[PDB]
Amino acid sequence: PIRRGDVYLADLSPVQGSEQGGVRPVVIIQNDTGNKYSPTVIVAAITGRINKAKIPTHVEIEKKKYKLDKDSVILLEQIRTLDKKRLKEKLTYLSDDKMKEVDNALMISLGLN
Amino acid sequence: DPIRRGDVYLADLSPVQGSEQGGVRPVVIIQNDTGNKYSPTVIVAAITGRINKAKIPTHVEIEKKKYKLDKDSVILLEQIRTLDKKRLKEKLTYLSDDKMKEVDNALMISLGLN
Repeated sequence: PIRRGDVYLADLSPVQGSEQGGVRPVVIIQNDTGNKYSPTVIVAAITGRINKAKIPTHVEIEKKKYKLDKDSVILLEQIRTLDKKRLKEKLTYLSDDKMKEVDNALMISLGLN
Repeated sequence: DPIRRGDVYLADLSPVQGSEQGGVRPVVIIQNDTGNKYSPTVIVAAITGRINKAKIPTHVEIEKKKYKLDKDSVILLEQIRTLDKKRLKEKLTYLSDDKMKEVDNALMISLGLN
């Protein structure tokens, strides 16, 4: 039942250097065929806002959700493939409008167009 | 940093869990070049030797044999991650513009873009 745009709690550790660690919310960015059948998902890390700045690859989460600060930011430059066993609990999902901004930052992040 | 989108680097992807791609293996840099110049991190796709050649929309075959790269190699656009640059070991090679177009296409399939 995992779908693109869902938000899950995931354990991202261990990490190294500037990679995003901890157990934190992540947004599922993989296509839904993959989410249905594959052992793995691709996700983008979400973090609380530290020093609000205008960064092309970041997307602000606006509405406060379950286990999600209102100040939260999706980091489209912190991306990874996780075994699904890493997903802990479904927190929420993002609106179609928000997922458009996510797609746009993802395309910036990955040098697509 | 001289690191550029389309470069292939040897990188240590371990530790990993479950079906995540582990080991020290070649990876292709897929992040935009502003990030590759200035950022502490890069985004990459894992490359592996071909096990049971199959027609998988998110895989891209490397055709020409390169340094420390088998000719049978496949780029896995469903195994993607952000690595601290300290993880990159040595530059193996770079991919042609034509090959990077196939990579972009599989990447868009993989991530549900269009």
